[PDB]
Parts: sequence; C-alpha cells; structure tokens
Amino acid sequence: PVIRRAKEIDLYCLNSLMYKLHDEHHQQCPDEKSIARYLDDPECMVYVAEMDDVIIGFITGHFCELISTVSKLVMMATIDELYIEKEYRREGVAEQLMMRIEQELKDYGVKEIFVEVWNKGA
Amino acid sequence: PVIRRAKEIDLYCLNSLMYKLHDEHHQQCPDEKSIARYLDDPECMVYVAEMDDVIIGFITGHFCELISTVSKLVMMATIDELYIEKEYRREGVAEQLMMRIEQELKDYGVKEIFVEVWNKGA
Repeated sequence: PVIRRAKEIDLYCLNSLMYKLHDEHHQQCPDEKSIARYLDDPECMVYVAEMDDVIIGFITGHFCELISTVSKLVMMATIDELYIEKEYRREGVAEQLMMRIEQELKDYGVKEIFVEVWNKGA
Repeated sequence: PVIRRAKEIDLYCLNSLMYKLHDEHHQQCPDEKSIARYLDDPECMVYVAEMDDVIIGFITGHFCELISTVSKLVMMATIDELYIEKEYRREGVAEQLMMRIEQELKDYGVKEIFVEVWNKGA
C-alpha cells in the first residue's frame, strides 16, 4: 500500500471512511471540525494508504503548543484518528501510517506526542 | 514541617535556596524568569516547607495550556524545581511538597503533568 499526504480529491472518500470509523466506534462502546477544514488547516496532517487506486486507510494528526506565561512555547502534537478497512487490517497498514505521521512529526521537532486513537503518549 | 504557599516575605530566603539548588546542580553534572516575578505570576505556584521559623524547602510549578487550531485548550501544568536542605533530606519533606502542588493541580483540572525536577510525566 502506498502512503501519501491526502488531497482535496479524497475528501469524498474520507467522509465515508470517517463515517465507517465512527460507526464501528458506536458499536463497541455505544455508551467536531470538518475533515475538509481539517485538511486545509496549516497545523493539520492527514495521510492515506492507497492500495490500487482506492484509499483503504488514513491517519489524522495535528500540531499543538504548550503555552505558558513563563516559558517559550514547546512544540507538541496529537494523533487523533486512524482507520483501516476491515478487509485490510492485520497487514501492517497501520504501522506504515503511524510511521509516516511520526516522520513529519520528528522532523518538526515535536517534544511530546499524545495518541487519541481507539490514551497512550510518547 | 509545615507546608504553605510562599509569600513576598520569603523572596530573600528563596534567592539563597534557589542558589543552593543551582549550585549543587553544577556540582553533579557540570557539563530564566525571576523567582519574585515567578511568585507574582497568576499562573505560577511556589510552596515552602517551614520547620520552626526557617524555610527548609520549596517546590515550584506553573499552569500551561496545550493550544491548537482545532481543539479547545487543554489544561496542563509543569513542576519545575524542588529543593531541600541537605540537613533535612530523607525526611519525607519532598513528598509533602509534591503532595501540596498536586492538590492545587488536581482541583484545577489538570490533564497532564510534566516534571522537570532533577523527565518524568503523569
């Protein structure tokens, strides 16, 4: 699967996979900002896994800053969502997605990373 | 030892203990903002351990906010410094200081805590 930065051309697909993600969420533990606006945000990231010509997965994350009144801002980030087609799981597509987002994160000097997928940090 | 919030009246003592702290630091691994201004900052905290009528210890911490462009600010904090007279260590004065700062932290709804004393978080 080819991992790449998302584009305005995938917004249509993303609505569906974003829906599939949230759907399954309400099915395990039944108990925001647009994906488009999200994609356009200069501090946001969205990578997708493309198999043939279809997007079978994506991951979403955003840069953030710990702001104080006595210290310079510290660069940090947050991994928000991650989804894989039930037909493509158990294939390492998640790692190649987590691998990509960390690449951009690392070279952006992020000090701390909070994962929101599914409470783990780094 | 009585733990309490510092006052403008301890700034004099603090300069000395702040110096003792930094001094010992340069002695193990030889390889900022005023304590007064720090004390006056509405987002800052400084507690001291008073034995008889002398301050034998203090701890310092500040509130901070993880700011993003796609999420409301998350309340977090940082524990900066902590010092105990070499004559009063091994007496649990540190715990009663860490205990105090966490009290105010907890009731201030802090989500994450970064300890800078001495890399551990919470």
